[PDB]
Amino acid sequence: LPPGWEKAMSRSSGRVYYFNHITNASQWERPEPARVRCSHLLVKHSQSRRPSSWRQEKITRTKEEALELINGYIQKIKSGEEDFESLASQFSDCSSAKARGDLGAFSRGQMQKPFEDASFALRTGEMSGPVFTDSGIHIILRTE
Ligand SMILES: CN(CCO)c1ccccn1
Ligand SMILES: CN(CCO)c1ccccn1
Repeated sequence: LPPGWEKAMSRSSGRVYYFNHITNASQWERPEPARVRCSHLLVKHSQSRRPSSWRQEKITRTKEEALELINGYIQKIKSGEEDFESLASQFSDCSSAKARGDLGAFSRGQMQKPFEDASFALRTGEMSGPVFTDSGIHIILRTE
């Protein structure tokens, strides 16, 4: 299986699925360059390195509450009810919200390590599950 993937069993359905422990992605179907380009949606919490953003001068939500927000955004993106870029522009606690979450292209050794590892393990067009860094919890979309 591709880098980071394992088989798992659904508890509710009992059907086999696949999980990536580097990107925290999960899917039903059976699934390196110098640079990648990614967008992200960041939800900060009270233990972020800087608990403030353009949305909120004092970020007060707990880590648990931020993960619930991330999970809900992932649900709406996967259902097609909302687009990643729309949710990033509206709700990302990163200044890159103004650019639909786009961070541009980057190499290894620039970003926070868990973010970097998830970005390089995604395939082009693929999106992560919740990725935890010192900034908060991220949804990552690899665009190039
Ligand atoms: C302590 N809890 C709740 C118990 O499962 C957290 C904390 C951070 C993220 C998710 N759950
Ligand atoms: C990639 N960044 C900086 C990262 O915080 C952008 C992009 C567009 C607008 C503002 N910041």
